[PDB]
Amino acid sequence: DLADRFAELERRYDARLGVYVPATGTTAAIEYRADERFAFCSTFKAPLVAAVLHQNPLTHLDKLITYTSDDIRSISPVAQQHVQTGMTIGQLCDAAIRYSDGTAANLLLADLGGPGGGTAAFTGYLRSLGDTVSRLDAEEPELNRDPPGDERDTTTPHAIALVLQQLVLGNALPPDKRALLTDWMARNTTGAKRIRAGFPADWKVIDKTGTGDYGRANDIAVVWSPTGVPYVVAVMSDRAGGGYDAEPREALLAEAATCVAGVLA
Ligand SMILES: *C(=O)[C@@H]([C@@H]1N=C(C(=O)O)[C@@H](S[C@@H]2CN[C@H](CNS(N)(=O)=O)C2)[C@@H]1C)[C@@H](C)O
Repeated sequence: DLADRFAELERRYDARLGVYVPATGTTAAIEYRADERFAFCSTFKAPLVAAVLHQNPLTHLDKLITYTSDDIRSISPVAQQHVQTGMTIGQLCDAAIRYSDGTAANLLLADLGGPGGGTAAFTGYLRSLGDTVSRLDAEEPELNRDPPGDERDTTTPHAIALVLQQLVLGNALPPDKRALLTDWMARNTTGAKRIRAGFPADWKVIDKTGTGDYGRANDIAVVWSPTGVPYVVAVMSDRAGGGYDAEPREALLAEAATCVAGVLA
């Protein structure tokens, strides 16, 4: 039983686990705590890049953005190397997705603009995709820090899976912008030990990860079978029982994905 297995994993890792795979032709939806709120963490960067792509001509990607010392306030493996020179919007999108750069996300939020440093417009984008659940309230690093239970900066496995489905598989973006978003997620460097680890090598995996305080570890993916059948997989977890400093546990997501992969194979 799938639900029994997910509950076992929760006891093993002293964690709360959320899983959603939308229904397809012949497979029913997989759901475990799928309508419970979990912090976005860095998973919001996937729809953020889509929002920025949608809002502008494609050659906005070539616009240079400048920033400084006081702009580096969170984990930013790329933006710290380029503070002296600046980064184009395209470079910022690449870094936000592939390295989960926090400063890049902040700069992209500012580019989208409006109240709350871009967070209201970000939420507005999700609303336009029929998501009435998710909300973004703060930027990096505050968005990862809300107490367990707090609804600020949250999505649900269910809501984020439906958003990602429209972005990658549906027609939320035109084909050329859709391909840019897909390729970046395909070239993600942070996801090897999460959903990727649960699926056989001949299945294609594209993803965006999230990690935060209270043992928070997320992964949202689109996967393709060897025969080109796509599936959207959302896995979210936290470990509130360990407090603010609870270690995130990638292995939980890898195990949960393995259980998902077994059903879809
Ligand atoms: C988003 O959730 C934050 C940012 N994103 C992360 C992610 O995994 O999505 C990390 S980035 C980086 C990848 N793992 C590194 C830790 N090294 S370790 N412990 O050996 O795996 C961190 C980071 C939290 C947010 C800052 O934007």
